[PDB]
Amino acid sequence: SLRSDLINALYDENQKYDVCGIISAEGKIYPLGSDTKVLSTIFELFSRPIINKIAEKHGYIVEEPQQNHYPDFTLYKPSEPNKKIAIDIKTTYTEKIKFTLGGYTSFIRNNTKNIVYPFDQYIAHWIIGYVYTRVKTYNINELNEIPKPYKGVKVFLQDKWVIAGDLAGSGNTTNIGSIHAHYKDFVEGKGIFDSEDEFLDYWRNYERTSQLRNDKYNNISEYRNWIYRGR
Amino acid sequence: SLRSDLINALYDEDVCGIISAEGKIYPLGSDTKVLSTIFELFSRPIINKIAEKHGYIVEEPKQQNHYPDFTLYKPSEPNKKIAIDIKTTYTNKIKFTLGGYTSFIRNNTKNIVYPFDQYIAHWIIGYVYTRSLKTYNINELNEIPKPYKGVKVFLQDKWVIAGDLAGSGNTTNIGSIHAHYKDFVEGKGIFDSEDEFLDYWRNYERTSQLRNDKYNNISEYRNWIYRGR
DNA sequence: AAAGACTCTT
DNA sequence: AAAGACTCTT
Repeated sequence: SLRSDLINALYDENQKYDVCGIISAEGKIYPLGSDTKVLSTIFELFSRPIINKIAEKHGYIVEEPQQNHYPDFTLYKPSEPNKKIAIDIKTTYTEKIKFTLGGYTSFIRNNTKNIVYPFDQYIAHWIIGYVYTRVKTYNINELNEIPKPYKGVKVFLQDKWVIAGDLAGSGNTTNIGSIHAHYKDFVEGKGIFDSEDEFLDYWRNYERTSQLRNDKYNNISEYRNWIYRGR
Repeated sequence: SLRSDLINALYDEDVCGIISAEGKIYPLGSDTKVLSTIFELFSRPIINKIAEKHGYIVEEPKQQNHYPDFTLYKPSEPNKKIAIDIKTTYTNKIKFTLGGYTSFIRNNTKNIVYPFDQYIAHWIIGYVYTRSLKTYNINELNEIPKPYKGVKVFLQDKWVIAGDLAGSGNTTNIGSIHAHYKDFVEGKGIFDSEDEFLDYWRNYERTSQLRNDKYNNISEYRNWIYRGR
């Protein structure tokens, strides 16, 4: 399937590749820095052509956002527009890890807010997650010598709702937080939500601050009880 | 000086993709986070070359989310550190986000590599740029499409280009003047001094509600001082 | 505008 | 944890 093929390609490319730095048209190479801000960018650029190849193979068109719009890549067959696939690349570093899974006050609450296509046209939302362990200009003949700012990159592909957690991933920027677990748990899909509907309902009614949440719910246990009693 | 040399190097120093150890090149994306990341990596070598030529050591933050991108200083003079931050924006009159107003400018030790008081200068290296799903090999360098048509750069003291309107809301950033590249280069700001720049931002209220009863721009701030703050 | 969209630390 | 640190658009 598109998913299995996508997973295998990312898994493969990541085994046989290491990004060294940026290159100028005159062939000078510039090394990478340690800021995850740098790596997120590097992993997004590194993923682009792979997603595109696998997609094209399966008859899917790919569209990128325009600024501030989810998702990184929108896939769909020309014949079935109403059945889009949204893929977003998330990065974190290292042990348990956690990801910020996007805002909970935009498209999940307002169909056309900050999203490339209306939210209801997407049938799937995948997360490609990259996990890396944190660790002069160069010429082409030196690519092997350039030091990298990371080690042991792991990648996984999973449904957003499946790895979504019950605690916010950011305060002021109101992001959904992922489960806090090991990489294996992400691959296996050992989350907390029972369905994508439960995921969407929980995050659609989550209050922005703990003060507001004290009266409603702060975690999945409390949410289910609140549901049991009539909301 | 270190400043004139840095400025000359910057003007002197076209990135077209990321390169793997195995020689495969991946093109640049249009994404905003992309170019700022690119311009910061491009600047590092320049900064380090010039600094070292002047006896300065360069340090980058170890913890993320700590200002500034580059801290320069001579081990002999530790209270004369210089801060350099790279800022990026695009064109198709520009404007920059110049950092937060609720962190280190209000709290000496907050989100900064060294206490605010040890820095005698805060420079901004501003990059302005006018805005392929395949890989390439080293031999095709000349054919890789770039996502920007031109780039301009400048070095200027932070206070000189600072404006009176916030650069962002929820992320409480200082807004720069809203002018042409030329003005930034020359330093055609609004604040009389760095001391006034600092006072305005240390007392700036977060929301328009809190602000309307105090000050929302330079004139209102000057009146607020007359009134006895 | 002014406010709120788009990974990490303490 | 929850809250608040780190360029663009509505």
